[PDB]
Amino acid sequence: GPKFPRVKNWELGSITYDTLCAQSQQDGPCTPRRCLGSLVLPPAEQLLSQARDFINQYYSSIKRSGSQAHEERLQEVEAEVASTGTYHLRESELVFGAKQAWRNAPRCVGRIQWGKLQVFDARDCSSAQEMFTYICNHIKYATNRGNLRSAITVFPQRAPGRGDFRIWNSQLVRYAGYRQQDGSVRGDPANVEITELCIQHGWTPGNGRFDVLPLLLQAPDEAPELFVLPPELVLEVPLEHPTLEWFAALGLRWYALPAVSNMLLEIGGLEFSAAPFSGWYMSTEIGTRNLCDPHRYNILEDVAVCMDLDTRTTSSLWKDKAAVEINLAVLHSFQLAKVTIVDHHAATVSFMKHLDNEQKARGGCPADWAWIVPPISGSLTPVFHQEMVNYILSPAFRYQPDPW
Amino acid sequence: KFPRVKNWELGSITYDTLCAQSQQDGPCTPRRCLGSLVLPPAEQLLSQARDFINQYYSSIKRSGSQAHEERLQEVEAEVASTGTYHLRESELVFGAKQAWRNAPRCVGRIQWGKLQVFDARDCSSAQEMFTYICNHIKYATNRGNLRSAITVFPQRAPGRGDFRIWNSQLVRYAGYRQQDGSVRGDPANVEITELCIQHGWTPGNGRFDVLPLLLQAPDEAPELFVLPPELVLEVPLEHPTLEWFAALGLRWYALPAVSNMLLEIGGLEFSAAPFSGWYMSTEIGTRNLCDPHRYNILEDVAVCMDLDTRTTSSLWKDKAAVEINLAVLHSFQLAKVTIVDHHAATVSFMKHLDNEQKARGGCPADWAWIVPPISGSLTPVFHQEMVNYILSPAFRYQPDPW
Ligand code: HEM
Ligand code: HEM
Ligand SMILES: N=C(Nc1cccc(COC[C@@H]2C[C@H](OCc3cccc(NC(=N)c4cccs4)c3)CN2)c1)c1cccs1
Ligand SMILES: N=C(Nc1cccc(COC[C@@H]2C[C@H](OCc3cccc(NC(=N)c4cccs4)c3)CN2)c1)c1cccs1
Ligand SMILES: C[C@H](O)[C@H](O)[C@H]1CNc2nc(N)[nH]c(=O)c2N1
Ligand SMILES: C[C@H](O)[C@H](O)[C@H]1CNc2nc(N)[nH]c(=O)c2N1
Ligand SMILES: [Zn+2]
Repeated sequence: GPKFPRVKNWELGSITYDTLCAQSQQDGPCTPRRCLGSLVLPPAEQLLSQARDFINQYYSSIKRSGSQAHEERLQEVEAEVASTGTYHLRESELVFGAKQAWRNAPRCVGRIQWGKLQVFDARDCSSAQEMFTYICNHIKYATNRGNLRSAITVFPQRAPGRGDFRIWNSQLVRYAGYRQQDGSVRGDPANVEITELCIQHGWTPGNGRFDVLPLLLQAPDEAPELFVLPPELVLEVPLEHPTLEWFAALGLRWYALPAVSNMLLEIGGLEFSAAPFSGWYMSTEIGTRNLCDPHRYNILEDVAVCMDLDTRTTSSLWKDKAAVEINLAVLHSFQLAKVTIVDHHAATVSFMKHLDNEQKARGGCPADWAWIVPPISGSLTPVFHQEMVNYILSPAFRYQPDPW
Repeated sequence: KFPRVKNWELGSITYDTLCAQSQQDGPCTPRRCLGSLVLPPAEQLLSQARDFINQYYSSIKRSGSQAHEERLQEVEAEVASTGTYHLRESELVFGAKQAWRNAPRCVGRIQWGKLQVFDARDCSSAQEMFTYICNHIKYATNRGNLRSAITVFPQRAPGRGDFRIWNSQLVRYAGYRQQDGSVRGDPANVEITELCIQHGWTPGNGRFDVLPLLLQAPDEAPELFVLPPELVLEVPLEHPTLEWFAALGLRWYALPAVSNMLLEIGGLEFSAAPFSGWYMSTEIGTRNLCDPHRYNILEDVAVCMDLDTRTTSSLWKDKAAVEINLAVLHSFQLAKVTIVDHHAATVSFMKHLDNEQKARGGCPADWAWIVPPISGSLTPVFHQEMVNYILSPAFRYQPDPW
């Protein structure tokens, strides 16, 4: 056979070989001695080679590879790096790179959508106040009264000696998590640290389970500033169940727009430290992880009690039955509100289509099996039966250290 | 750098130092992770041998003793003269427990110290393999009070064929490929079914026909042996509250006994060494019954439950799966046959991880295999980082003998 990873689908019996992994310039956490794939978190001349590589990728995607426009852009990029130490992307290069970073994200099941991304160019932004305006506009555009649209807003790149643009919040929409006297948490335990930072920076805290946090925005070399989102901008969905009439009484809800704001977008060696992006939810993110993780809202026991299940024994499958109904409530409620959402069956089926598309387009697709397989009903989805090869390609979305 | 290992639910951290003991390369490199893939001289043997003998004497706290030193010399003298050696029965017993302990895909390892080892190395014919297999089954089944066991047949030797059990499990349901595309019975067993027929077996035509065994002594055609129906305990499937469920005519066997893996101890290889324990309910309820390329019963069950089958977003698949798993658990409990649910199993695996941390400084585990196939993040193992690596003694895959 070919000298490339052989990838098998065990449901269908089909085989492919990944040749794209050959284009990986960056090491992962694994070695011949041990596999670390389950771990969550495992320049000068350097810039120029990353830049040359990215420009070659751009010129391939417009089919002008080896041409005069291609050779002039390279010379232009090295001249700029030569005199300034950095360089700058053309508008169309940024748009290409941002889509390629999404397309490249091994943990993302939503990649069938990768070609459809609204790129807002905010590289002119010069204050925390203006970042706020740009973010409001992003939310308005992306939310679109419930018919959600993928979008990314790109703020100025990191630059020699000058401080970064940073959004401190991990998402544009987050519920407060208030540490209680009895050591427990009201609201979202995930958000305890950012909540306390918000208070330290002068926010007057509420005391509910679903208080929307303000934003902490940091323009270069300045302390962050606090901004409250106008509530009419933040679309939320009250949760009800289609047949269990009491589920509405629980007063649970979730926000419509997942908008990740703490990741670094790297393109051609350029680092965009503030570049929030949004799409729509897969229903298990809300119904399984957010609401049922023991370290999150942890509502499984409450719902099972309402359903009159035997919570005293594992073999009743009370957890499984409750999680299913919570997921159904999420789907039903979003549908009723006409807010875009995708169930884990439709998402994974679309992802199998994406795999095939990318096999033909590029000879493979980097994918992180543990993240792609949904957290309920894994083997009921077609991705469970699909082998996957994980590797890092650039442009990339990367984790970056918290700014405090 | 040793790997840092984090539990994301509890915020706790360990460091795996056991992986430094690994001698065998896995599928991954720095360029790319292949973790989700299902399939992969005399001084070489001598150093795996000594290393294993060192493991054994250290296990009995007798390291460096006269017994230890003279055993190293026996092994050495035997390899030098013959190019191979033989294990003492107590070493074999220790090696087989260690192979199980070391299996990264096994969620049931809290049990690893409790294994009945049948030494069948004095086996010289497929007939004799049959008798040993019958006694294993009878012992392991124990009227539903299942007991883990391994029977070890003679090791591979340079100048001859292997002893092999052709079937992948001791109990397997037939799969009959229909002229019109489909399979009757278990589609995973189409090929072994056809092999049995071709070796003279008279086939049935139901969905749950227990296959005969194809047993092979070195360099001989395999022979066919029908298991006595009374030896194969089976559990009819019914549901605690859904009465139409029993009408599905579904059933599974009590005893999961794997018979196609190679057991490697101290550089010696045992090509026939079937082993058995008990089922985790999701193996039957989720995989064997609901995989699309297995019995694929989700639609039938959803229709019986009157669910909306036209749309993914009714979560009909998730609902039928749950009830099927419940049926399995309820039916085994009612038949008084040992079974473990995925919540209990994964809780005990967390305890195992902690035991192994204290005892050995790590534990090789394969996350994709440890996390159950329904309700993943509802179990504690989902939130647990894991480090996968090959320790020896080991169970390995081997080529099919046909
Ligand atoms: C269009 C609808 C989309 C769906 C349904 C979706 C689905 C998901 C899901 C479920 C995750 C895992 C999240 C978690 O477990 O916390 C994920 C990861 C990710 N997605 Fe998407 N995605 C979508 C669009 C996007 C867009 C527009 C981008 C960026 C342009 C994006 C980039 C990412 C990245 C970078 C990750 C990985 C985050 C990490 O490693 O922590 N996706 N996607
Ligand atoms: C005592 C009760 C036991 C339980 C509940 C249990 C549970 C499991 C489960 C659920 C799997 C995954 C199986 C699959 O998806 O097909 C597995 C894998 C495995 N277990 Fe166990 N186990 C038990 C005892 C044993 C014993 C006695 C041995 C051998 C002595 C063993 C060795 C293995 C091996 C080698 C694998 C991996 C097979 C492969 O890689 O294909 N386990 N265990
Ligand atoms: N449907 C969606 N879901 C979605 C998609 C992506 C991400 C998320 C939520 O994020 C998942 C969480 C978010 C979380 O990452 C955030 C995080 C927290 C704390 C520290 C760091 N940084 C570091 N680890 C470092 C320290 C030093 C060097 S690096 C990163 C991991 N896991 C949801 C969409 C969002 C946007 C478009 S689709
Ligand atoms: N509860 C249990 N379940 C259990 C435990 C272990 C295994 C199983 C079922 O087996 C898992 C199946 C078994 C199967 O692996 C065996 C396999 C499949 C395909 C090919 C090859 N071999 C090759 N291609 C090679 C060519 C050259 C070198 S190799 C091997 C995957 N998936 C059930 C227990 C059984 C015994 C004690 S507990
Ligand atoms: C330990 C493990 O890597 C971790 O819990 C992962 C598993 N798979 C996941 N998959 C997704 N989509 N999101 C996650 O946060 C996680 N968590
Ligand atoms: C492609 C993927 O690795 C494959 O479907 C694996 C996933 N996890 C599994 N886990 C167990 N326990 N058994 C299996 O057969 C599998 N199959
Ligand atoms: Zn790996």
